[PDB]
Amino acid sequence: SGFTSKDTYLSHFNPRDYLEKYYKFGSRHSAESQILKHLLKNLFKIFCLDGVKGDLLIDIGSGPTIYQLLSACESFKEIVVTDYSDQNLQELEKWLKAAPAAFDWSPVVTYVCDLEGNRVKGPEKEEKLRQAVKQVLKCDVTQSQPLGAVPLPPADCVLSTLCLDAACPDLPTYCRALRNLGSLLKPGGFLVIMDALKSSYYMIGEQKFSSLPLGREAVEAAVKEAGYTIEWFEVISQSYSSTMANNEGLFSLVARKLS
Ligand SMILES: Nc1ncnc2c1ncn2[C@@H]1O[C@H](CSCC[C@H](N)C(=O)O)[C@@H](O)[C@H]1O
Ligand SMILES: NC(=O)c1cccnc1
Repeated sequence: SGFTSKDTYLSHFNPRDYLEKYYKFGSRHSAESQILKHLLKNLFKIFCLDGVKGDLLIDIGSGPTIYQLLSACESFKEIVVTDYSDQNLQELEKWLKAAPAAFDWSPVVTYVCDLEGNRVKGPEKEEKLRQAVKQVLKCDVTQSQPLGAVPLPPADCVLSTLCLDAACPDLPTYCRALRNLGSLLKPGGFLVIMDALKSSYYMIGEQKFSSLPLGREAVEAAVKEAGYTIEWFEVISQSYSSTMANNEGLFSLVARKLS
């Protein structure tokens, strides 16, 4: 081991656990909820207020979540979700069929439906997404071909939340990650990434997963220095509960692939 290996994810990552610990979106102002609320506002600002639209968006390291895709789905016609953990894909798929024993995302869904103008209702927001999500593929950011042999058109947007820091055991592995992800996008295409800053781990209940503790300095470096212009970059100091993670806040950026 050392830094959580690929198949520690295959074997110890519990989708349902994860969701409960991070995504229950309680009415009590928990660190996990403050952070979630912010990822939300940002994703709204990016996909509904800015000029981030397109035909195709690949969401990388989706894991078992969809919150990151509630706004994007008012901007893209085709949404391909991906993850390295087959059992996370299984949990997402549960939600896409809208099965009764799927995690309940409506507090979240609700939160978004306001941000956006309360124009549409939960039910209609959820349907809209289900129809966007066209495929659910296996992926690996540490491979020059993250979706393997699967044929997809050059994407307009690659997006990733709380993934690259987790999958990348070191800096070089990260920058290659970024480069490999760049191979899925057309030039002038958008890279949206949201991760934790200076995070060395995070806990899913009892089990602990590694994490490359990156500064804003190094992240910006490895992105410019990996083929992208940065449209904006935001840092929030707000962290996860100490029991949860050792992060120092979280960044999010929007980057353009050089032509
Ligand atoms: N090499 C790799 N390639 C792709 N995904 C990986 C990976 N290593 C770990 N992962 C995925 O990293 C994710 C980190 S948790 C984040 C899940 C989701 N993107 C969210 O915003 O909450 C998990 O889904 C795990 O399956
Ligand atoms: N960046 C991380 O270490 C992280 C935090 C929360 C969930 N998943 C990954």
